[PDB]
Amino acid sequence: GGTDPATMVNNICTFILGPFGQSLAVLGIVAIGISWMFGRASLGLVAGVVGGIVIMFGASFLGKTLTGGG
Amino acid sequence: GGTDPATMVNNICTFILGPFGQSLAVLGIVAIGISWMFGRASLGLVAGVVGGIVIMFGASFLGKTLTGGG
Amino acid sequence: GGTDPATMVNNICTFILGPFGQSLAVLGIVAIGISWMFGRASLGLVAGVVGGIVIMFGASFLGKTLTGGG
Amino acid sequence: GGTDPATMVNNICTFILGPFGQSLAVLGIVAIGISWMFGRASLGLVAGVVGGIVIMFGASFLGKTLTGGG
Amino acid sequence: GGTDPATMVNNICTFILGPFGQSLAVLGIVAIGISWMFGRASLGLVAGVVGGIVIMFGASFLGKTLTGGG
Amino acid sequence: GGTDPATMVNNICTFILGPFGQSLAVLGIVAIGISWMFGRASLGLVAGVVGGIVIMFGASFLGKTLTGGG
Amino acid sequence: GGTDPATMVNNICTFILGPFGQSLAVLGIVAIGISWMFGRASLGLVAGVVGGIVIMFGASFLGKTLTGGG
Amino acid sequence: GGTDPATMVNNICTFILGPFGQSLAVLGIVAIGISWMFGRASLGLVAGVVGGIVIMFGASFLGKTLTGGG
Amino acid sequence: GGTDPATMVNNICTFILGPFGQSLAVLGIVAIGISWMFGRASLGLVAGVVGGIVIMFGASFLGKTLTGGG
Amino acid sequence: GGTDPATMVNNICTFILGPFGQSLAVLGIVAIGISWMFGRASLGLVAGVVGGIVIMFGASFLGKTLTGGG
Amino acid sequence: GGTDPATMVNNICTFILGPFGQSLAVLGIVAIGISWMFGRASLGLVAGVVGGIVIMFGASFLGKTLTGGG
Amino acid sequence: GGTDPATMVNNICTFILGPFGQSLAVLGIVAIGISWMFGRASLGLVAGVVGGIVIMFGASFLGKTLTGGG
Amino acid sequence: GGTDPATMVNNICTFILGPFGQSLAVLGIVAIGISWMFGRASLGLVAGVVGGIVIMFGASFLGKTLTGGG
Amino acid sequence: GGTDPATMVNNICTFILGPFGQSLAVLGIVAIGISWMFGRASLGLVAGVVGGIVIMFGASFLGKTLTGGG
Amino acid sequence: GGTDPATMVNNICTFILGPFGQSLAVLGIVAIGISWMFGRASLGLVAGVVGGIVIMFGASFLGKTLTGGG
Amino acid sequence: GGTDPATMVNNICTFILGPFGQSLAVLGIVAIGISWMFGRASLGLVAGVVGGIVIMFGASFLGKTLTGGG
Amino acid sequence: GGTDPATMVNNICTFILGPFGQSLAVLGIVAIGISWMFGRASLGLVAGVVGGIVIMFGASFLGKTLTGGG
Amino acid sequence: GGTDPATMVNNICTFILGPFGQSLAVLGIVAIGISWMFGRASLGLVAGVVGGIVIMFGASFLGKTLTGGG
Amino acid sequence: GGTDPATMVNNICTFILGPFGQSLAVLGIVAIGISWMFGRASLGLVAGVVGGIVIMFGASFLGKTLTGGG
Amino acid sequence: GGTDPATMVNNICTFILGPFGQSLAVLGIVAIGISWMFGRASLGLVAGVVGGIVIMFGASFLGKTLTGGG
Ligand SMILES: CCCCC/C=C/C/C=C\CCCCCCCC(=O)O[C@H](COC(=O)CCCCCCCCCCCCCCC)COP(=O)([O-])OCC[N+](C)(C)C
Ligand SMILES: CCCCC/C=C/C/C=C\CCCCCCCC(=O)O[C@H](COC(=O)CCCCCCCCCCCCCCC)COP(=O)([O-])OCC[N+](C)(C)C
Ligand SMILES: CCCCC/C=C/C/C=C\CCCCCCCC(=O)O[C@H](COC(=O)CCCCCCCCCCCCCCC)COP(=O)([O-])OCC[N+](C)(C)C
Ligand SMILES: CCCCC/C=C/C/C=C\CCCCCCCC(=O)O[C@H](COC(=O)CCCCCCCCCCCCCCC)COP(=O)([O-])OCC[N+](C)(C)C
Ligand SMILES: CCCCC/C=C/C/C=C\CCCCCCCC(=O)O[C@H](COC(=O)CCCCCCCCCCCCCCC)COP(=O)([O-])OCC[N+](C)(C)C
Ligand SMILES: CCCCC/C=C/C/C=C\CCCCCCCC(=O)O[C@H](COC(=O)CCCCCCCCCCCCCCC)COP(=O)([O-])OCC[N+](C)(C)C
Ligand SMILES: CCCCC/C=C/C/C=C\CCCCCCCC(=O)O[C@H](COC(=O)CCCCCCCCCCCCCCC)COP(=O)([O-])OCC[N+](C)(C)C
Ligand SMILES: CCCCC/C=C/C/C=C\CCCCCCCC(=O)O[C@H](COC(=O)CCCCCCCCCCCCCCC)COP(=O)([O-])OCC[N+](C)(C)C
Ligand SMILES: CCCCC/C=C/C/C=C\CCCCCCCC(=O)O[C@H](COC(=O)CCCCCCCCCCCCCCC)COP(=O)([O-])OCC[N+](C)(C)C
Ligand SMILES: CCCCC/C=C/C/C=C\CCCCCCCC(=O)O[C@H](COC(=O)CCCCCCCCCCCCCCC)COP(=O)([O-])OCC[N+](C)(C)C
Ligand SMILES: CCCCC/C=C/C/C=C\CCCCCCCC(=O)O[C@H](COC(=O)CCCCCCCCCCCCCCC)COP(=O)([O-])OCC[N+](C)(C)C
Ligand SMILES: CCCCC/C=C/C/C=C\CCCCCCCC(=O)O[C@H](COC(=O)CCCCCCCCCCCCCCC)COP(=O)([O-])OCC[N+](C)(C)C
Repeated sequence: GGTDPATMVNNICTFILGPFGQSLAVLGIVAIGISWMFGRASLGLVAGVVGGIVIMFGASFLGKTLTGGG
Repeated sequence: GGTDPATMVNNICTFILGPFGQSLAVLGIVAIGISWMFGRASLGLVAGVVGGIVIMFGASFLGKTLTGGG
Repeated sequence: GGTDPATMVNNICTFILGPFGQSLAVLGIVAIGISWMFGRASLGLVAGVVGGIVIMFGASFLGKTLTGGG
Repeated sequence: GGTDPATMVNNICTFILGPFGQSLAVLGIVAIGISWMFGRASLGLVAGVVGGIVIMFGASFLGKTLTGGG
Repeated sequence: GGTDPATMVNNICTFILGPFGQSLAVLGIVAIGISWMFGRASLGLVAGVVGGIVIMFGASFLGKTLTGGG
Repeated sequence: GGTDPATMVNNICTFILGPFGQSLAVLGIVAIGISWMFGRASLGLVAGVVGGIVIMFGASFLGKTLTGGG
Repeated sequence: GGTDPATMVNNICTFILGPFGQSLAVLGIVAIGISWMFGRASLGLVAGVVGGIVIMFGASFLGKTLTGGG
Repeated sequence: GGTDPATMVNNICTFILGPFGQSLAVLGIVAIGISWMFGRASLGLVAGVVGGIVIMFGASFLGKTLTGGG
Repeated sequence: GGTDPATMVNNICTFILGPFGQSLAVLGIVAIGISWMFGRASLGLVAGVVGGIVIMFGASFLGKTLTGGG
Repeated sequence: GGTDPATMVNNICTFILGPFGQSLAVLGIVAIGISWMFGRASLGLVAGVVGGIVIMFGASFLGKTLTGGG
Repeated sequence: GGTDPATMVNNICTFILGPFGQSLAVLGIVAIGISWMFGRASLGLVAGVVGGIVIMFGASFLGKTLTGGG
Repeated sequence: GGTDPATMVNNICTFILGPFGQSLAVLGIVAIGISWMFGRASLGLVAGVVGGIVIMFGASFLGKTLTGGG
Repeated sequence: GGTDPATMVNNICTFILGPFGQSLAVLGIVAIGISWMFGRASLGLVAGVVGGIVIMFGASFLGKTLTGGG
Repeated sequence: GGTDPATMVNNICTFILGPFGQSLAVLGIVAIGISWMFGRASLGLVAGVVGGIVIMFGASFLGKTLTGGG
Repeated sequence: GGTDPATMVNNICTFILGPFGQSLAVLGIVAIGISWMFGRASLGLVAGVVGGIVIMFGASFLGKTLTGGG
Repeated sequence: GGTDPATMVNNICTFILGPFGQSLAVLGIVAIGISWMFGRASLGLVAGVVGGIVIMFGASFLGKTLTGGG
Repeated sequence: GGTDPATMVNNICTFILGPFGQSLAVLGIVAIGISWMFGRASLGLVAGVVGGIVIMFGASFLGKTLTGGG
Repeated sequence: GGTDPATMVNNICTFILGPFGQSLAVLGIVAIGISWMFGRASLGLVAGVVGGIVIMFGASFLGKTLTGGG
Repeated sequence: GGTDPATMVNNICTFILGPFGQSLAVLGIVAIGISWMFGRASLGLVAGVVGGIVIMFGASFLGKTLTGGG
Repeated sequence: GGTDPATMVNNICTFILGPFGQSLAVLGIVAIGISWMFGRASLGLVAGVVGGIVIMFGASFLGKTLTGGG
């Protein structure tokens, strides 16, 4: 029948971390610039968004390190 | 006839904690990065997801310790 | 003819609390880790599942204490 | 007379996991987008529907692994 | 008799993603503007609704990528 | 019988973005002036309400641009 | 049955910008004089309250200019 | 059906960084001049708003540098 | 026998939107004043109740516009 | 004898989607306004009722599209 | 049998806006004085409570103006 | 023999809406006060119980209006 | 046989509003003091409990006023 | 049964504005003297507390003037 | 059988306002001292806890005054 | 033959409200303490269980008061 | 046959309040320390868990006091 | 079973005001010295921490004086 | 069958307070250092986390002291 | 199955305090230099960030000292 479940979860990871994910990064950075004007600028806001991109992209390396193999 | 029920429940554990489970870990980590941007960053959110992977993977060791044998 | 009913109910208890039951414990723990990610983490969920294993395994001791003999 | 029952149950599996099943997948994904707007967005809702497609499609591989042969 | 079930599920997908779906998108965007006034403005609310339209429209591409064929 | 669903959703959009919507805009602006007195004046409050009117009115153009056609 | 919703929202605007609104203006000005004594006098406080009256009264003209018609 | 999700997120980026974004820049600069009068002038306020425009515009270059490709 | 069902549903609409409905409006407004004291005052609470009266009264006009005739 | 069953089911459809159905629409809208006051206002409640009228009225067009002929 | 529902809702309005309501007003004013001491004094707190009494008492006039008759 | 069925159903209505019904009203109101303490206070709970008394008492007037005669 | 139902419902009202009800009032007040310490103090909490006692005790007067007789 | 709700709310007002309220006034004044030493002395702090006593005591006169009768 | 419910609710009041309640008072005061250090000191925090003890202890007198008898 | 049915129902009441019932009370109280930890603490949970013991024990007095004799 | 039901309910109470209950207390305290880190520290959380142990252990004394004998 | 709740709350008070509390006092004083350097020195900071120790230690005397007995 | 429930709850306590718990302590301390940079430094944050480790580790001593034996 | 939970928490500590942590230190120091210009320079800001690095790095030594072993 259909492909094994191991392949499908790989397709989601490839799609998320592909061209779609890269265009999500620029949208998050834009929200920082829009928020600093018409509001208040702080180090906590910029650190949170940039930290999110670091965790999101390259999450495969984080998963391998935490699990210990793969 | 079919194999004994003790073997079948072992197959589920091997499948869950195999390559399928490892690709589930990276999807959970990705959701952390996506959530920190376009939202709010907190220590509770990251601790819950990372704690979930610790409980999920290596649950055999937790079961043996709690039961006391095996 | 067949064995007395007292022996048969002992066989069910031995089978449930044998290797089959131990592999059921690790499946319950896995469901905790899967649920904490892709969702919400709470103390009620972990307490209920761990409390279930405590009641399930060693139910013979609970039955003897409640009845008062055996 | 008619074909053996082993063949008929194969026809149902082929029909479900054929073009009919693929068009069911896109309807489930559409319900996610419709639900996020005019309502609330959560990780539990998207995880449940996507997890359903993973279980539904490729269920033959899950059945073979659980049974242990085929 | 009637048409095969594969055709009917295609008609639902075409109707949902046709002119009816496009007019649903503008209603979701209107609810964002109405909610920001007479209330509170946040990045989470706008991200959820816009993310919903992305998932809803073009769900056929998401289904093909996840399944792996079609 | 009744008109097709494509027409009904158009009637809601016309009614919302008609004379009713224009009188909603002046009510949102009034709430800014009432809030600045008997309280605190900030750039975040005025930006949120004015941004809401921009998103609400002309949401058809935003929907067409995001979808890519219509 | 009842009057159309377009008429009701007009009644709120007329009531707010009528005699009730004019007596709200004098209360806001009084709070400036009370605050300057028993406290500190600054240009920011007076500018915010007077700016609020300018936005509140005549909000119909601001709405027409922003929307572009009416 | 509809276009792939990779195209839609590109349309948002083009719209934000297009003529709409440029007119947002002049509104942020105007708020600096309005704030310096009827208030206090400081280097922190001007630096925050100008820094916001730098982050907002050209966020694609920042995303490419951080990710490392594209 | 009895009157046709078309007449009965008209009687309910006339009764609801008659003197009984008008006295329901003043009770809803009273709950706003009682809630602002002994609690917290917000724009969301007042907007929801006033919006409810607008939808409730004059619902015949909303029904005619949505349906497209009558 | 009596008329053919094809005619009777047409009479039910005409009666439901006639003047009786139109007066049912205004009763559903009234319940929205009554519910927003003396309670909580949400986008899910209004979307469900308005979506119901869209499905109910013009169900003939939905049936023709799904079936594929008529 | 009992009196018509139009009379009962009038009795609630008379009771609320009678001697019971007047003694509720003095309790709300007392909470302002108690809160200013043992705490912080602000214009927002006093404006909210006094605004609540204005909305609560005389809600009949507000209902008549909004509805447009009675 | 016995009295006609029209008389018996009148006796039930008189008994329910007599002294027995009035003492039922005070029991329903008491449950509101008991529930607000040792729990949570909300407008939905009080509105439901008070609305129930309005429907219960004076149901004869509601029946006459709906039927259209009597 | 037994007493009429009108007498029994009077006995419940007398018992609830007797010495038993008065001792319930002091328990509700105690919960306010216990909650303010080891937690947060707010005007909403005290108003809800005190309002509950007002509704509970003297509910006979509220029932008579609403019904209009007795 | 119990006394009417109009009497109970009078008892709260008498208790608050009785000997209990007078001893609350001296505690508020003491906090001014304690705060001026071991800290900073300002006209805003003393004005707020003394203004609170003026609003708290004699709130009945303020309520009568605002309402317009009683 | 058992004692009347009037006696049981008296036992709870005696137990709460007995030696157990007095030792609860000292625990609440301790939390004030622990909170002032390792944090911030304010008049609102101390007033809330001390006010809680006043309401908790001697709640019988408050209940008698509010009810009007006992 | 056997004893009259009036005696048997007395034996059940004596047994339930005897030593067996008293040991049931302590089990209900234990469930409160177990539930507050590993979960959430609320006033509704404790009030329900304690209210249950009040109704259960001393139900003879409640039955006599309601019936009016015995 | 078996022992009387009065003895069995005593065995449950002894088992719960024995060594098993004492080890449950330390698990509840551990959850406080784990929750304060990787999250937020508050007085409500610690008070609820410690209050639970007080109610759980020594529930026999609470049952005797409430019942009035034993 | 376990000890009465009056004893347990005494154990907490003894533990807090024992050797553990004395070592908490020196940690609070250390934070004053660390804060004066690498920062600003003020009389408000030292007064708050020293006042906290006075309230914390000897809280039993404060509780006895406030309650009036023990 | 399985071991008694008293042994299992001991295994959880040993595992939590073993090498796993010690490595949890260093993760909590790391979060303090990460939070002070890219944000704000305060005494409340460090006190809460360090206080959590004190409660978590050595919870057996706290349980013994509170219970009074073991 | 997977590795024991003791190993996974070690991997997180090694990763955080590895090359990733060292590059986090230089980013925190950069924020000090950027903040001193375009703003105000103070000893509190530099002390907080440098103190954060001291706590973050070498947190294993702090954990061992506090716990007392390992
Ligand atoms: C599986 C391996 C995963 C590895 C994850 C590695 C993370 C290291 C990353 C990045 C550096 C920058 C990113 C965050 C910076 C936050 C600054 C900030 O400021 O936010 C902090 C949040 O504190 C953090 O989150 C810092 C914690 C970083 C990770 C903690 C240690 C590693 C994970 C251990 C947790 C549980 C272990 C599992 C147990 C079995 C709050 O401050 P705020 O004012 O912004 O609050 C915003 C609230 N409003 C909007 C209302 C103002
Ligand atoms: C069979 C052996 C099983 C062993 C399990 C071992 C677990 C130790 C693990 C990990 C460290 C990090 C993982 C969780 C961190 C939570 C932080 C947080 O923050 O979440 C806490 C939850 O509190 C916890 O869960 C911490 C408890 C950890 C385990 C408790 C003791 C061991 C189990 C005893 C229970 C019953 C015993 C059986 C009785 C017979 C809530 O805070 P929140 O703001 O996130 O709420 C989120 C809610 N929103 C989204 C609305 C904001
Ligand atoms: C489908 C196409 C849709 C296009 C939408 C275009 C929007 C651009 C518009 C406008 C300029 C002004 C309007 C908002 C200004 C906010 C200033 C402020 O201050 O609010 C900010 C909120 O941050 C924003 O929302 C700015 C974000 C603007 C849009 C973000 C990028 C575009 C959308 C991407 C999101 C997801 C993409 C989809 C992923 C597949 C918070 O600050 P606050 O202090 O007011 O917090 C108030 C809280 N209290 C009341 C407690 C203090
Ligand atoms: C709706 C119509 C309202 C009409 C209001 C008319 C006002 C004219 C009045 C009075 C003459 C004396 C009263 C103030 C004298 C201040 C002297 C002083 O010295 O204070 C000045 C404050 O500057 C002023 O406020 C003067 C401005 C007067 C009004 C400005 C123009 C009219 C309003 C335009 C604002 C926005 C327009 C709306 C935009 C749409 C600061 O100096 P300082 O050393 O005392 O700072 C004290 C700080 N420590 C304590 C730390 C040392
Ligand atoms: C049916 C006819 C009804 C007519 C109602 C007329 C109202 C005019 C009244 C009064 C003047 C003073 C009373 C409120 C003053 C607020 C000041 C304040 O400060 O509160 C503002 C709230 O903003 C307001 O509510 C002002 C809005 C006034 C009415 C708005 C326009 C009329 C209604 C349109 C809404 C929807 C229309 C229907 C659509 C179909 C927030 O500031 P905060 O710092 O206190 O936040 C407190 C939060 N903490 C405690 C955490 C700090
Ligand atoms: C058949 C024709 C029907 C026409 C209906 C027309 C409605 C326009 C009306 C009014 C202006 C003011 C009334 C609501 C203001 C809400 C402000 C607020 O604040 O509430 C918003 C709710 O968002 C809204 O509902 C705004 C949406 C307005 C209508 C949306 C577009 C039209 C209908 C499309 C839906 C589906 C289409 C059918 C698909 C086939 C939430 O914010 P919250 O903080 O109050 O949450 C309260 C929660 N707590 C209590 C916990 C804090
Ligand atoms: C129903 C009838 C009610 C009648 C109420 C009558 C009030 C007149 C009373 C008193 C004279 C002294 C008492 C307050 C003095 C404040 C000085 C101060 O300094 O505080 C001012 C607050 O501004 C005021 O509140 C003055 C306003 C006085 C009343 C306003 C006009 C009457 C009410 C209209 C409001 C809405 C109308 C209803 C709309 C339908 C702030 O300055 P701050 O530095 O202390 O800020 C402290 C903040 N930290 C601690 C961080 C530094
Ligand atoms: C048959 C005659 C019955 C007469 C009943 C008379 C009642 C007047 C009484 C009392 C003054 C104080 C008592 C409540 C104060 C609430 C303050 C508060 O704060 O609670 C408000 C609730 O809003 C109210 O309930 C005020 C409404 C008062 C009555 C409304 C008008 C009369 C009844 C009309 C309803 C339907 C009519 C029938 C239609 C046919 C919510 O705010 P919260 O933050 O506490 O939410 C707590 C939620 N957490 C815990 C999560 C934070
Ligand atoms: C049950 C019996 C309890 C007895 C309690 C006895 C207390 C007397 C004690 C001590 C002398 C020194 C300790 C505090 C010194 C504060 C100096 C300071 O400066 O702090 C004051 C705070 O004002 C106080 O708290 C002084 C009040 C002292 C007690 C008040 C009267 C007794 C209690 C009555 C309250 C309610 C009664 C119950 C009603 C039924 C604020 O100034 P700040 O610049 O530090 O603000 C810091 C804010 N930042 C960090 C942003 C700069
Ligand atoms: C049969 C005899 C039984 C005797 C029971 C004796 C109890 C006294 C005990 C202890 C002191 C500390 C323990 C609880 C402290 C709560 C603090 C807190 O904070 O929790 C309060 C809960 O309010 C309480 O439960 C205090 C009530 C204490 C007992 C009430 C009076 C006695 C019983 C009368 C009830 C019915 C009588 C029967 C009628 C016939 C809520 O606040 P939260 O922010 O934590 O909400 C948490 C919600 N989240 C997680 C979302 C933030
Ligand atoms: C488990 C073992 C852990 C050991 C931790 C050891 C820490 C010693 C370290 C370092 C020297 C420099 C680092 C901080 C310097 C702060 C200077 C500053 O200025 O900040 C101080 C903060 O006061 C501190 O935090 C100093 C306290 C240092 C530790 C306290 C004693 C040890 C821990 C005891 C706490 C609880 C014990 C557990 C109870 C069971 C505030 O002043 P600010 O103007 O910057 O406020 C900034 C606010 N704005 C941005 C608005 C202006
Ligand atoms: C990780 C290694 C980091 C190494 C950092 C090395 C720094 C040495 C650098 C530079 C020489 C010139 C740069 C600053 C000159 C300030 C002159 C001035 O005047 O400003 C001083 C500020 O006092 C300083 O900041 C001097 C301190 C320099 C460093 C302190 C010792 C090293 C770090 C120890 C701190 C905590 C240790 C960690 C604990 C575990 C204030 O005076 P102001 O009138 O300008 O106030 C301006 C206010 N208005 C605008 C209102 C007038």
